[PDB]
Amino acid sequence: HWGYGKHNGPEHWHKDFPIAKGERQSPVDIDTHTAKYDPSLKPLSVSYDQATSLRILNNGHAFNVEFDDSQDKAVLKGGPLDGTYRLIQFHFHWGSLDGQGSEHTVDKKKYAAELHLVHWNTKYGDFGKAVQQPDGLAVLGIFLKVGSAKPGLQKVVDVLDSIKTKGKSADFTNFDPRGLLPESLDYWTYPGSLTTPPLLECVTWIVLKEPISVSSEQVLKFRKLNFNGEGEPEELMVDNWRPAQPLKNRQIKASF
Ligand SMILES: CCN[C@H]1C[C@H](C)S(=O)(=O)c2sc(S(N)(=O)=O)cc21
Ligand SMILES: [Zn+2]
Repeated sequence: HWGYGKHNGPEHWHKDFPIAKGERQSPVDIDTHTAKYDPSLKPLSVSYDQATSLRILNNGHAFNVEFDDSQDKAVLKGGPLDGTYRLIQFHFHWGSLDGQGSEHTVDKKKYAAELHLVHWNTKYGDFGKAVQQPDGLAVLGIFLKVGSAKPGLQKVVDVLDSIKTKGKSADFTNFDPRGLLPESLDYWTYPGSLTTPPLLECVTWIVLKEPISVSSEQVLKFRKLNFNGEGEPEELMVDNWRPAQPLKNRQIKASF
């Protein structure tokens, strides 16, 4: 089934998911000299003070930190969005080496990793309904570069040893996602898709301009995770990123 290796990787996904060759696929390269500054674009409103994290899980493709989304606790509003989008989970994509790992690129520059905070439009009532709609999800993407340690990331790094292999999960309460935000919330936005199967074209992408920095030893611990389940041959979970897709009939807008 799908993965990131030679035999089941991104170049093969269209055989099982024909929308892989669709008109609003993600990620894309953001060319900064062609993005249009749009003065109509409102500031983002990130209200994460009431976030309740529950669990961290290795799902064989990345690891997800899951949030309670039964009520409007942690939400995203404003920017290009109409309505309220609830945070349900975040995960990362990263590389085997510091010069690759992000899915979006900026003037073809690749970063060491990319954080995706996934939110769904509450007017559709549940998550499963929201992914079937063109404005169902909003994903906030943040680039990670290697430099100084990010204090707010260390609790995540410390629990990775307990979810080394696919299917493992651990309780992960009281984690505050505000510790993962850059100082500035300036952004680019465009209409796109999920970057993994099922590749549904339901996402409004909001990619922040400012990277956060993490240390070398923090990103090193991501690279020790396993794609495989326990008792199977070890394959290190690295390079779980999709390459940039054609922009086609789309415009990237900048808030700045
Ligand atoms: C491993 C499958 N992950 C898929 C399906 C999940 C149900 S989701 O939350 O819709 C989601 S969000 C993204 S991404 N990389 O575009 O942010 C990929 C996925
Ligand atoms: Zn992602």
